[PDB]
Amino acid sequence: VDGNYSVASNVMVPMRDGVRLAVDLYRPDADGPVPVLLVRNPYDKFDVFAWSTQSTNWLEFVRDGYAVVIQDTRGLFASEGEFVPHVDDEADAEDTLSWILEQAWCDGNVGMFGVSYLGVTQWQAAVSGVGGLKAIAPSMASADLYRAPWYGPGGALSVEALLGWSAKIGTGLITSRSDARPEDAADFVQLAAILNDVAGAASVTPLAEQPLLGRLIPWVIDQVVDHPDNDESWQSISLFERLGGLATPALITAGWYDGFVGESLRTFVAVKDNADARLVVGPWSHSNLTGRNADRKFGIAATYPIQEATTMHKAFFDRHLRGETDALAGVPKVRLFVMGIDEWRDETDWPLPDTAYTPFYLGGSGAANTSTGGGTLSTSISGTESADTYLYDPADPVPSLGGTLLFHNGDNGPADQRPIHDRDDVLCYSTEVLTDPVEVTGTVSARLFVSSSAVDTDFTAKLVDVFPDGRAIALCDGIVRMRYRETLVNPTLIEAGEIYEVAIDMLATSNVFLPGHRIMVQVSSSNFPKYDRNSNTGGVIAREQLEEMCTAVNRIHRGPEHPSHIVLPIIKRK
Amino acid sequence: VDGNYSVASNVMVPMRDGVRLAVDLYRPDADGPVPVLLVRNPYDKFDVFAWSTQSTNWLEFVRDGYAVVIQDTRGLFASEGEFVPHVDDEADAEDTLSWILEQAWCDGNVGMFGVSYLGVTQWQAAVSGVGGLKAIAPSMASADLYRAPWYGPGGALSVEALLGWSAKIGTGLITSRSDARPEDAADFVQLAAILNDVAGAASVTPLAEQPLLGRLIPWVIDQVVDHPDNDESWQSISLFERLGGLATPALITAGWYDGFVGESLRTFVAVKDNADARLVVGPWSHSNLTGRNADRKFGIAATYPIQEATTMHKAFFDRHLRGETDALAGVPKVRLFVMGIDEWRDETDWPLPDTAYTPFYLGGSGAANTSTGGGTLSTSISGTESADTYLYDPADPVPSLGGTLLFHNGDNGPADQRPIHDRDDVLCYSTEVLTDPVEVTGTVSARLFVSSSAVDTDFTAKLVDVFPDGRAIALCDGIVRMRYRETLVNPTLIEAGEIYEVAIDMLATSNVFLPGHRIMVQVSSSNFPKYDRNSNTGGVIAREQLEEMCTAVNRIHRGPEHPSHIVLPIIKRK
Ligand SMILES: *C1(O)O[C@H](CS)[C@@H](CS)O1
Ligand SMILES: *C1(O)O[C@H](CS)[C@@H](CS)O1
Ligand SMILES: [Cl-]
Ligand SMILES: [Cl-]
Ligand SMILES: [Cl-]
Ligand SMILES: [Cl-]
Ligand SMILES: [Cl-]
Ligand SMILES: [Cl-]
Ligand SMILES: [Cl-]
Ligand SMILES: [Cl-]
Ligand SMILES: [Cl-]
Ligand SMILES: [Cl-]
Ligand SMILES: [Cl-]
Ligand SMILES: [Cl-]
Ligand SMILES: [Cl-]
Ligand SMILES: [Cl-]
Ligand SMILES: [Cl-]
Ligand SMILES: [Cl-]
Repeated sequence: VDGNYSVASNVMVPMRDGVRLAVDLYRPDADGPVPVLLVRNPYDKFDVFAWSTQSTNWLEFVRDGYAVVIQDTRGLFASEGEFVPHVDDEADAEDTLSWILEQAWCDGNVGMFGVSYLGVTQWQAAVSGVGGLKAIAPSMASADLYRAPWYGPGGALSVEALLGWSAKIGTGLITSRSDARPEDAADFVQLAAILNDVAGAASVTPLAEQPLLGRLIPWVIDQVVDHPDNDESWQSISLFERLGGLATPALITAGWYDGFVGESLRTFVAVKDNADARLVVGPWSHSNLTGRNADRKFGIAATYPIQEATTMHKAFFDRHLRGETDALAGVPKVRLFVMGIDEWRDETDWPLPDTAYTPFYLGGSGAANTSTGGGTLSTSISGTESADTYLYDPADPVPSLGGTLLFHNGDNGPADQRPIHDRDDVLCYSTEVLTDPVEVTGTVSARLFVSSSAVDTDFTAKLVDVFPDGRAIALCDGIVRMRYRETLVNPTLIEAGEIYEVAIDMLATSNVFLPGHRIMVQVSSSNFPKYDRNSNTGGVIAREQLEEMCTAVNRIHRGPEHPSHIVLPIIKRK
Repeated sequence: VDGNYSVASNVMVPMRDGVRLAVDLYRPDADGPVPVLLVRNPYDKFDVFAWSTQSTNWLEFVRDGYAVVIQDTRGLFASEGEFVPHVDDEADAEDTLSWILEQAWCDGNVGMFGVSYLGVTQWQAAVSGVGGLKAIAPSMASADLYRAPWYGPGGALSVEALLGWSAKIGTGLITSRSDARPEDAADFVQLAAILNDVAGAASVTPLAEQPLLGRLIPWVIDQVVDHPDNDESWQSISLFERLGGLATPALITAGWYDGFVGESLRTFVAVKDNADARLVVGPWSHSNLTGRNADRKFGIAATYPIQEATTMHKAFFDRHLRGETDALAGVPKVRLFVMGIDEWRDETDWPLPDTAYTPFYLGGSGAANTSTGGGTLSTSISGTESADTYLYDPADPVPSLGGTLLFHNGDNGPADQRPIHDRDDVLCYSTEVLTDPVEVTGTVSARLFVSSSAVDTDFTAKLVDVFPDGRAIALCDGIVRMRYRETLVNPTLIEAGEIYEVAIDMLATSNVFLPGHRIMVQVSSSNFPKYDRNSNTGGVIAREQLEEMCTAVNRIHRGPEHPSHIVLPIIKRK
């Protein structure tokens, strides 16, 4: 019967090592084999409502004749084995895909879909070389776990993401263990305390001493905290360099305020030349898909469009798993939610063709410290040789407000920055009030000429849309940890007092700065707990006590010989 | 096979009039008949992810051997007939329950669960007299549609709820019609415009002229706007007076910032003496179950506890549908999220036994206008005979901020009231800063001595928790429309200048006002668009042009002969 299906729970699938993973099979009433979609989930395959609202109304797929397999990853819930993030997912996906392809009900065409960890696992599956995998659809995901979500392109630890997620999984690890333990109740209370106060959890020094999380999930220290360089342990689990050799269609979703945004977009660029890639980017953060934030509303159109997403996924799978050549007729290659105008818009590529990468130079009379300073932005090089100076004290870092926060207040991406504008270590540079709109859509970066009293420190840059009423709304930001200025792999310290030209990767955005607005840039040396705080010592940061850390006198140089600037991806549409 | 199930889509169930309703059947792999749960849904039975996250992980029920039936209500999606809210749901539920009980796979025990409209329909089912219905679980619902969500106990129209919901259904009505229409695209745009700007939509005068909504859903005017009195049209669809004669177990869920809170709680009180009633109340609004708000966070424990809810529902249904006498061992009768302390707490009853209904009298030297006025609250009667006076202008009503908003900014219940504190028509009365905690848990009301220059007007009262940092956080509020001061059914006008003692029903709350806080009350004559604005004419409000309306000079009298006060449900726990 068309539209009818059955569900078989806890079908045990043997991996190459004999460890069995549990899957649930959603199989249509059909007369022969069918195309199959696989989802790999560390958050209980039974708990479909937890993630599905951030994805697709995928029961539509089943009603339309696809089978769907949802799997508990190794060591969690109904699966056997031991759980360690990332390290088993390439092999376990390969073995699972192989098992699916062998089944009576599989017609030889398999795809995947899902969000976050259910997205990362799709890249890990895609590098398997399993020919039967015809398409993937990774949403809010990464193919390089160092670059997102654990560290970043600037070489700072994404500490709130790490501690929040580890506490989240810690709840899952206890819930899914064999027998209940006397310490479980107290552990459950302590994990809740972390999730209620992620900045507090991240504030403990040495950062690497995590009695609870290190016990429940040793990986938090053994892999993440202990490996600050993008070293061999990270390279092992990275998929990114293998993406170029694939020819697997990928339907990629991202969010402008999502922790994974930079890495999600990079995956699109990596696969677009060799297969049918599609891109959808909305104004969402990882846990807020509503389009509504405390000081910024994007409109109901911005709410994660789950039925349109479902329709697009089905068309995509119809094309690539069912060989329906015209299934994607009228579907755009790229669909972006352009903020400011607050409208969806179709594009032919990402980056946009006809992106003008335009320097906006830091300038101004007098100090740029605070929002009431004299800092300017201009497409013209600054005429006078100046410098702005501030003290960065690790005991008092600049608090994270919006941006791509994941677990610490991660539901307010476009956050008003005014609460930090009176700080002396927040340097502000803005354009005059705009008389005509300026669209900035693409990857964003800064090139700063900097010096420090320290042998290591951080520099941050944050793009901001200043509204007529004074709201200073965050758009996108990045960090550079100075030891990693030239490489994430082989860091070196800097010489105190020497001027360096450094790049800050500020991920990406799409925003029209409307008439009456200003373009604003904030520069500092911290953004905590989005990123951990530099100790300004050159030491092993995560092993240092707060008292061991040093203050740094940091300086931004600006003028004709040191033309510090932000590079804006300008789009002009007449 | 235990834990396995099948799904049959679009099974057509004939009603008494021959009109067939579409249902989906989720039926366990079992050897005989099973207990059955029914959900009646106007938002597409296929779209389970849309509502389920506000309810239960109900696939657990199916894995555990319950069948679940989800039905499209009459005239929507796959169902035949014509849709009109409420009017067909008693009969259609009776006929559906009867059909279920006749099926080979039903063991004679049926229950229901679900939220909002999926909750209201359970009360409509419960009055059917169908013996096979053994238990219901209505969440965020009402048994009196006048009192919630369309009007209220004060006799003002809940205009934002009406217009927002009508636009929401209007999307559904177009989506589920026979053939696509040329006007659909433009209609879809206009509906989005309403949902993006509900206060704007509610601001049009006459309010009753609704070209779009009146065309798509004539009921919006024909029933709701046209019937401001709690008349026979409303009585017809009310279930409340029939609740006392039932003996049906009900698991009732409510939220402190939910539009239905007053009516949800009243249903518990109505059924508790005759059957096993249970109550769960969290700090949620209708569309925000997260525990997180712009200026108030309740902690992760406050996040809608969906797996605990699932466990409780299963225990409840095990007791009442499966006759498992000990299934509810250790389950509390009442479980409340007590704000301030921000903790869940078990109780034996609602209202709490040992509630001290305590008057807090309005007082103070000089005018109470604005937060910087002299208004006080005290358990002692005020010594001097005073009055506070203000102009209420319908062209400039007090904006709604938080509270029990549904569609207009309905995601910020505990909203900071400071943005309206400089208004001359907002009278503020507060206690001194508290040195010891004061718990207020229960139903809340005000008794005010009032006068007006007009023959009709409104008075509002809003309970507020003032935090050390100045945040003035809304707790619960109500309104009285003066023509309905003595009855919602047979209104009469007032005499200009005469003093009336009126009651304002302020719904309910649970809050510990902690040391360093103040208890605050705001009094005014508007709260728009939570409630429509009184025209101050005595006329048919929804038919008046703004220009036809009048300003009113309104007065609150306070002192020994006019002891205006709020009645707080004080709980003392030592
Ligand atoms: C997704 O499920 O949420 C996490 C946010 S850090 C991420 C871990 S790879 O996956
Ligand atoms: C629920 O589904 O949302 C509506 C809010 S007004 C309500 C109508 S009875 O049901
Ligand atoms: Cl089988
Ligand atoms: Cl293992
Ligand atoms: Cl262990
Ligand atoms: Cl806005
Ligand atoms: Cl749009
Ligand atoms: Cl372009
Ligand atoms: Cl100097
Ligand atoms: Cl130089
Ligand atoms: Cl059958
Ligand atoms: Cl009909
Ligand atoms: Cl029609
Ligand atoms: Cl708070
Ligand atoms: Cl609690
Ligand atoms: Cl009590
Ligand atoms: Cl007078
Ligand atoms: Cl009198």
